[PDB]
Amino acid sequence: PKSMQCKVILLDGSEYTCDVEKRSRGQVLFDKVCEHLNLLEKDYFGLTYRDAENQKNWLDPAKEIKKQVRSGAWHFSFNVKFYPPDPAQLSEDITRYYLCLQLRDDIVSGRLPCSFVTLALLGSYTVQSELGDYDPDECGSDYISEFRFAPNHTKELEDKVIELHKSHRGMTPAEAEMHFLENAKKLSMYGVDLHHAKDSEGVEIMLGVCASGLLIYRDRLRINRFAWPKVLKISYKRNNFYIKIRPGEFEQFESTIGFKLPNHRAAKRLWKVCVEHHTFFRLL
Ligand SMILES: COCC(=O)Nc1ccccc1
Repeated sequence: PKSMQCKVILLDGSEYTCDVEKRSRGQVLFDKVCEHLNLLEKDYFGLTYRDAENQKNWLDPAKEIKKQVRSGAWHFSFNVKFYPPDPAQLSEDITRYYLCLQLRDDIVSGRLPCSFVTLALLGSYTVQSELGDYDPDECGSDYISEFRFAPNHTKELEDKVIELHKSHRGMTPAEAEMHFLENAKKLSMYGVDLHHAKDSEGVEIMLGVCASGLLIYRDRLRINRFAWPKVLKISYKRNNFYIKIRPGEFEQFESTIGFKLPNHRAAKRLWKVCVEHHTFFRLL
């Protein structure tokens, strides 16, 4: 029974290696990674792989691994797939821990924009969680943390992390992680999966896919928001992505909004993430 070596980048940046039968479905590998991580609330998470074109794709747990990675290496990342709107409602601290690690990468990467003060506050909770109570013995007037807090680090940001860290004395790791999440969850790009697209006139837009629904970022003076309930139907054909929007009360007919994606694979990928978000956040 022939087995393929899988390499998974975990949210702490370490590498997990395991083997699965070469005809294995994605769920088989995912179950192994989640067991390794002692993760029970698995529904929020998934594995990604970098495709031929080099884009992030979700590994479909229901399909053969080989029919997804195709010509590529069996290399994956472990990631948050569905960002919970209220992390306080997750049943386990370890779930909230993996969500914090994902969000720290969201922030450092610049996928999750954040004010100076929120960067310093989130950083202060990470330090409290990981080192515990503020100790002046480590932190002199020239201190720079090993922790990556932001896309661009400044001495003034390092100083503000320390100032707030001092205020958190006696906070446990679970308590600091929950405070991290109460702040992170309010950020306007929290849990927003962004896709480049063109509108029906060819104007460059971004489509964001989140728990609540669909966002169309046009010019920042107008952002169109479609709550999942207002979305009747989702579809792709060629390089196009279509959404059907319900008639307001007393209107005879749904409206159609069409978008042009870079290529057919980018259209299918947006369609599948919308279907999965719609299903997940209809049930949650
Ligand atoms: C405070 O809400 C921020 C937001 O963008 N909400 C939303 C996003 C997509 C559809 C409907 C609502």
